[PDB]
Order: sequence, then structure tokens, then C-alpha cells
Amino acid sequence: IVGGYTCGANTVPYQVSLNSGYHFCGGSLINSQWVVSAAHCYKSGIQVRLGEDNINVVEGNEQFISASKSIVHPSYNSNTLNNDIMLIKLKSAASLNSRVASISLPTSCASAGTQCLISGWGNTKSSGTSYPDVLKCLKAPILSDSSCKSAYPGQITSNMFCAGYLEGGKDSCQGDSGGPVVCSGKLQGIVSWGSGCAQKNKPGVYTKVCNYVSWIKQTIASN
Ligand SMILES: C[C@H](NCc1cc(C(=N)N)ccc1O)C(=O)O
Ligand SMILES: [Ca+2]
Ligand SMILES: [Mg+2]
Repeated sequence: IVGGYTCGANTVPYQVSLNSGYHFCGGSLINSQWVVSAAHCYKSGIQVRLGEDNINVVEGNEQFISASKSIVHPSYNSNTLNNDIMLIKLKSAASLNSRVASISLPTSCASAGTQCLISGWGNTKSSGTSYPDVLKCLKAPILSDSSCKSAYPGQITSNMFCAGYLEGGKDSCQGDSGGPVVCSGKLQGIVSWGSGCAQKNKPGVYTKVCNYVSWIKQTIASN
């Protein structure tokens, strides 16, 4: 997260860190056994880490659970990043409490101007590499479809939306990928891509979760 602030220990209970000997992507807990992340975050040997703040120190409240299976959307296109969504089933159900809780799926899509909370342990520098120890937060609004498409001509599909600031200085970044975009208590987006980080006229692009609610439910029900 670039230009954000320190969230505060366990203030974002649904945030998860995907770990393979190091933090490589974020994710969101949607129930005791399932996590939603980005399809481009797929890899074998994933350990899901819940209840984290400082990802380099065991502070208490952490729960490390292995992924039993990862389900990348069948129509995911790695060239366009269309359908950039993946479901991860936990080997064992997580113990839900005040520090580890699930986030609700949306019943309807969010409108432009809606304020959302984006979080993650991704890079905090627009020019260079600097990964934080603790979870970072950023309040950002969903942009109009017209501004999004004007910023990324011919690269925005119906399954994506832009959020952020056109002036630059505030944005999600590498490492935040797969993480949550929560608006009014609902998971509306997944950190997907963007041109660089916090660059002017280049807002972040996110997977539009409201288009996948039926797919998520049907997939979870059959697995
Ligand atoms: C570098 C490029 N990722 C870019 C990227 C950009 C943003 C953003 N500006 N909001 C968020 C997450 C990302 O993963 C890539 O993975 O190829
Ligand atoms: Ca920790
Ligand atoms: Mg990336």
C-alpha cells in the first residue's frame, strides 16, 4: 500500500497472508474454511496465515493453516487478467473470534464514488521496493467506468473496476495482490493489477466480486 496508514493490530480480521516461506499475496476469509484471492497468486505449497499484523514476528492470535486445494477460475486469462479470482479451501476450519473473522459477500455491485478500505503487506513505495512488517490500510473510492476505461483503453473488462486517486500518491501495489477491497462491510473487490503504483492517471484495477457471487457459492457448495 502506497500513501496509506498503519491499520492497527487485528482491525482487519478478514485479511489473510498467503505464505510460501515469505508473504507473496493477500486474501480474504469468507467463511471458516474458505479464502478468496487473485488467480495470479496461484502456486503450490500455500500456507494461509490468519490473525496477522507483524508478519515477521509471532505476536499471538496467528493461525497457520495449509491450503488443501486452490481453485483458479476456469476462464482466468493470464494475458488480460480477466476473471482474476481464486478460491482456497483450508485443510482445517479456522477458529473464528474477534481477531479472525469472515467478511460478507456482496448482494449487489457498488456504485462509483463508494468509499472502500484496501489493505495489505505490499510495497509502500511508488519508486523502489520497501515491504512493511505490519498491515497497511488505505481508504479509496471506486471510480466511474468512463474514467477507468479512459485510463486503460481497451484493457478493462466488465469484470474489473478502478479505485483510487488520479492525482497519484495513494494506491495498492505489488504484494497487496489478491487482497480485499471492502465497501460498507462487503467484499467488492480483489487487488488485481495496475500500471506501476500510485502513478497519476493510473489507478488500481480490481476484480469485480459482485459478478462472481453465484460462481463462488456454487463452487463452495460442491467442494
Ligand atoms: C507489477 C505488476 N503488478 C502490479 C500491481 C499494481 C497494483 C496497483 N497499482 N494498484 C496493485 C497490484 C499489483 O500487483 C505485475 O504483477 O506484473
Ligand atoms: Ca505475526
Ligand atoms: Mg502484480
